[PDB]
Amino acid sequence: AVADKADNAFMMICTALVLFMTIPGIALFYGGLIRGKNVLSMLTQVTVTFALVCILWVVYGYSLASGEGNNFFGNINWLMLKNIELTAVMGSIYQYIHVAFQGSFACITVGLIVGALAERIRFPAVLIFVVVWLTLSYIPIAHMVWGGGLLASHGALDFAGGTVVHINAAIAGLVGAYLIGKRVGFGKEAFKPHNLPMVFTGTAILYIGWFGFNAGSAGTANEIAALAFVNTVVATAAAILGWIFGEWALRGLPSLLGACSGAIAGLVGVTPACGYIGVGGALIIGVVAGLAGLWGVTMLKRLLRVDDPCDVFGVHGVCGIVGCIMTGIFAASSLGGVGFAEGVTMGHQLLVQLESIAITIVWSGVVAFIGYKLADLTVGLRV
Amino acid sequence: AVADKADNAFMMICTALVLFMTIPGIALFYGGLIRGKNVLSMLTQVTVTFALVCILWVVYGYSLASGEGNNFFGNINWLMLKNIELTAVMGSIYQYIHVAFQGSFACITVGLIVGALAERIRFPAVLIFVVVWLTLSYIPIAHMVWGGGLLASHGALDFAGGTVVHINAAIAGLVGAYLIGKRVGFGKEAFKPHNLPMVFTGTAILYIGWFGFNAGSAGTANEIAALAFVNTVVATAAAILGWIFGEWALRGLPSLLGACSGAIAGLVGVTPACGYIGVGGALIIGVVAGLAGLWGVTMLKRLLRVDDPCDVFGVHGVCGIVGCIMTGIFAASSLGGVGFAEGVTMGHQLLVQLESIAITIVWSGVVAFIGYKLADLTVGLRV
Amino acid sequence: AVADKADNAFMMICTALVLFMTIPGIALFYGGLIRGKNVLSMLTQVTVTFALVCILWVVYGYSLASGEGNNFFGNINWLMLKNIELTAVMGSIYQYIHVAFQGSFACITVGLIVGALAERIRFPAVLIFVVVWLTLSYIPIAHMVWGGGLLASHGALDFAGGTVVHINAAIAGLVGAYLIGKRVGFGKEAFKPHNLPMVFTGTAILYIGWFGFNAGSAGTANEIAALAFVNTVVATAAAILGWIFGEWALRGLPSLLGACSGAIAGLVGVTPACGYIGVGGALIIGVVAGLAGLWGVTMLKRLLRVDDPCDVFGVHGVCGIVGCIMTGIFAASSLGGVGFAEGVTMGHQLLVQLESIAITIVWSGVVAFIGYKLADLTVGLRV
Ligand SMILES: CCCCCCCCO[C@@H]1O[C@H](CO)[C@@H](O)[C@H](O)[C@H]1O
Ligand SMILES: CCCCCCCCO[C@@H]1O[C@H](CO)[C@@H](O)[C@H](O)[C@H]1O
Ligand SMILES: CCCCCCCCO[C@@H]1O[C@H](CO)[C@@H](O)[C@H](O)[C@H]1O
Ligand SMILES: [N+]
Ligand SMILES: [N+]
Ligand SMILES: [N+]
Ligand SMILES: [N]
Ligand SMILES: [N]
Ligand SMILES: [N]
Ligand SMILES: [N]
Ligand SMILES: [N]
Ligand SMILES: [N]
Ligand SMILES: [N]
Ligand SMILES: [N]
Ligand SMILES: [N]
Repeated sequence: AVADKADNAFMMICTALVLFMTIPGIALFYGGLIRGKNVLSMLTQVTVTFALVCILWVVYGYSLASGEGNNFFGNINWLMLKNIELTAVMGSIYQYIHVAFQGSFACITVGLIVGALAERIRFPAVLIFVVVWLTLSYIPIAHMVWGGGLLASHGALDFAGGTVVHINAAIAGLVGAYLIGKRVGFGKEAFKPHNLPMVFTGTAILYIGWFGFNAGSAGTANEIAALAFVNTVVATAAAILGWIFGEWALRGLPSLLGACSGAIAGLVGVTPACGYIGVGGALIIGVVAGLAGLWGVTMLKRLLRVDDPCDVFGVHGVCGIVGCIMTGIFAASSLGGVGFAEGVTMGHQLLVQLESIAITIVWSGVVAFIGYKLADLTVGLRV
Repeated sequence: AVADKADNAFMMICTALVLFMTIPGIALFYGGLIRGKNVLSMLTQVTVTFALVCILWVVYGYSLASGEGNNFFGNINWLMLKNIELTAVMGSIYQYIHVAFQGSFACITVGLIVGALAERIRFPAVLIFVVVWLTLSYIPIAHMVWGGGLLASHGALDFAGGTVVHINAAIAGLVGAYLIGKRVGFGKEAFKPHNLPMVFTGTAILYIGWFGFNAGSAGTANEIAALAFVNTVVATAAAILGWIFGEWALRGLPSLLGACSGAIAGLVGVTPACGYIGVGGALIIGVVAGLAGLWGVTMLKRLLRVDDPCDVFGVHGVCGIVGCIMTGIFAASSLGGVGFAEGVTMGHQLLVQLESIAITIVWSGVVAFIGYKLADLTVGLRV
Repeated sequence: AVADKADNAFMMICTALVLFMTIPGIALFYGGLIRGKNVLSMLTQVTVTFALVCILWVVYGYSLASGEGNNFFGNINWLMLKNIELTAVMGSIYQYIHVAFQGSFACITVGLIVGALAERIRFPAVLIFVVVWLTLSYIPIAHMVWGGGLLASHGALDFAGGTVVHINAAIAGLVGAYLIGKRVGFGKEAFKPHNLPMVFTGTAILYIGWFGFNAGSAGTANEIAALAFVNTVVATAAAILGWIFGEWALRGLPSLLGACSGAIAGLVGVTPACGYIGVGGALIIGVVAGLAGLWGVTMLKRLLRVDDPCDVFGVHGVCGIVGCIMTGIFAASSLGGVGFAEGVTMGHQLLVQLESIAITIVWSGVVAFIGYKLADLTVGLRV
């Protein structure tokens, strides 16, 4: 095929926006959630694992995620992008841009994990973990969903990565939280309000970059990109309002963290759905996702009983699951969505969504466990 | 018509840039201008009213602002974007992108108001105010200028919103300042220097997003976008220099706040003008706007006698008026501008600009008064 | 020729990204490296000199840098962009966009100098310095490399400005450091860790803007833009890892500043190379550049023996030189690069790179000396 320069332009900018979500979006986001004394370490781990992901992605991750192979992984014919002509076209853009855009997703996924857990994990251990989990969870799941693998073959709908990014990372992060203890200092049982403007700023950068993430997942500056863009605006706004409404009812007042969490919740919830649903579905998914995220972090507080940056994973995990399921509903044309595929009914699609969720949770959780254990066994996990 | 993917790409990115102006640009900007103790509240109000604006815009604001109707408002045929095919084209882009781009303008306009006043207005009251003022001031004025309404019909020149955004918001904000008192704590009579890097960072984000705002108002990545882009660079720079020059003359030294205010002043002043003037006109408008903004905040200090975030409205209001008037001059071809419309002379155009200004000020000020009073009467305005 | 709207769109967004590198990228970057008490001053100087550069660029810099003239400067036929029709096309974009994109490079180059030195230079003096050095170093060197001048005529390879931006600025900054003393307060001999998140955030913004810088230097959203984009990702990541590896070996632990410095090092090192090399060359240049930057700042510490923001110039200078030389190697097709030009062998190309480096260092250093001395003689350099 031949590249469309408009799509090339679009997709390079969307990739820059997705990179912005990690560098510095997620780092600032967690920077506002952890104690001053660990912020330096976290920023270093986020930056160094970002770099590591970037390199592993071009060395082999792109080939194994996006190369044709089997249901679970691709191939090694594109190691260091060998055999990719610079003018090769994937879709309607140069394949190199596709490489970069997909790599950026690997980065924010790993950033979501590392930003939360960095303060409790030894530096060499996080490096080992990322290698293991990027290689054996991110890459196969990305293959499965976006590389023509198992889940794509079953017709799972996941426009921009409710599974590959958010649930995948949430389970890995929650496994890390489970395996790696953290001493909560006296007086540090709740997030420090002084640092919450950094959480806001990170949320804002995540939101703006997420337009690259969601709209860019169209692969072209077309009407699906445009729909994904509008639905990102709408779901995020609806989830901010749903979360703050729920919080105002539960607690009697909105909070900044509630507003930011609601934003993330709608962004996560609409991620799988955004190119497949209408704007009404986006509104409803955003409201539900904001309320579900508030429920999820509320349940995690019952478990953890302190504020912890790993609470983020409750939002990514619960809202990723909610948005993946709700996609199976609101993709219906009767609700203004695109379409199910041939032969597919809503109930079928819902089962496929559930299957995709379950596979992602087990796959990621198993690989994460292995990667933490390997790190533990070789260098020691815990700070 | 058919969409141009280059314009689609351009316009989705410009919309992301405009959203960036609110989230987090204007929030950081005001975060540096208010006291630590109110920053949390302000960020919450900015984020929640942002969300509210986003939802009201898709529910009805787009239809009433941009639908065809009468001189003051459009219609309700596009409620929740019903009847808009995803492949509908407006101009040379998908209509959904137009929806999003226009919504982003509503958001930064409301953010300008809320960021300043949040610290003095009860949360439920700001929500009521935004509903009232978005619905009855923003939407009709946007209709009037960009939806084929009264001011467009009179040939008002306003490329990117000297009226719809800056004067509109400045009057609403100044009415709020007038109606809502604020106790100035001892020792807090001047902006805290420690927090001014946040003002800088917000100004910077407002500046970069403003390229989406001004150039995006061309609706296409053409030579008018390019002119608007260059004139944004030039007017902003010229106003930074004009403000700092005036400050250096008035006070004996430049200041960071002066530099940032000068940036805003040129951005605001060039907003109505940027697609219609030549680069020389942009330079002159920027210098004048920087000096006029310095004059305006100087006059507001005589009234307020303390530093207050509502001083921002002096810049938006004075520089919006100055840029709207100066557009009526520098749009002339003899000064390197585009053009007046058929039959139009400079003096005629100036009257039309003045008329547009006067209408915007009264309309916004009246609706703002009503929205504050309704809030007051129902939930209470004042913190 | 006729403009391609995709390229117009691309290039306006890339220009916004490059502007973002200065406003606020480099300001935040240095804001984290200098003492609280000087940050205000530095931000003011960065913002005001930014504005000055923007205006001088449209008044004459664009014409003298990009107009056809001689080996060292162009002409004055495009003063205030006169004689440029708004629909004039340069390459495949409107010439006005070219103006803006090139101006943005002038801005980040000057920001690199000013951000470092602002805290030690009087305000009027920095203004004089910028006028002199922009006019007599930046503009001629930009002419020389990108305006068809001496270095372009010799076939120097410099895709995005290893010479024009990084070495040029590094020598000017190092001359400033040499000529302008700075009292290091007691207790302030090392960068304050508390402020390093701002260094991270500035690095992040520099990184994301650098996609506009490097990919935008293709002048079109084509496969060279795409290659430049991927190589920016890869070289930056490789240099983060090379620096942190070197640091971990030298010091026993990675640091946040090391990670950020490594990012800058790969960004600088890949700047001249990014459109001419393959992704393997980018990886190798990034590793080498990260290690070379670590060596360079290590040598500057031996000279300075304190942490100082001018240490940045060791990275820009050393890594700019390394990347310019390495471009002469990795541009070879045998290493996956583009190409040398007709008749050119690697050894020839290396000599040309060395020549370009030497000329840039002497030219910039001489003009910088003159500009500092003129400032000193007229208003006084030192705070
Ligand atoms: C993404 C941010 C992650 C942690 C989210 C914190 C959100 C606010 O925190 C949550 O507020 C709720 C009610 O206001 C409570 O019910 C939850 O237990 C509490 O953790
Ligand atoms: C957009 C920022 C809004 C408040 C603007 C503060 C700008 C600096 O503040 C202003 O400085 C002037 C001279 O230096 C004085 O003449 C004004 O009274 C003072 O308010
Ligand atoms: C671009 C940032 C500029 C100053 C760079 C500081 C980078 C970290 O600082 C450097 O760390 C090295 C080993 O860790 C030492 O060998 C150097 O002497 C030290 O200056
Ligand atoms: N995607
Ligand atoms: N507009
Ligand atoms: N360039
Ligand atoms: N995320
Ligand atoms: N994400
Ligand atoms: N997030
Ligand atoms: N603004
Ligand atoms: N704006
Ligand atoms: N602003
Ligand atoms: N840079
Ligand atoms: N740069
Ligand atoms: N930098």
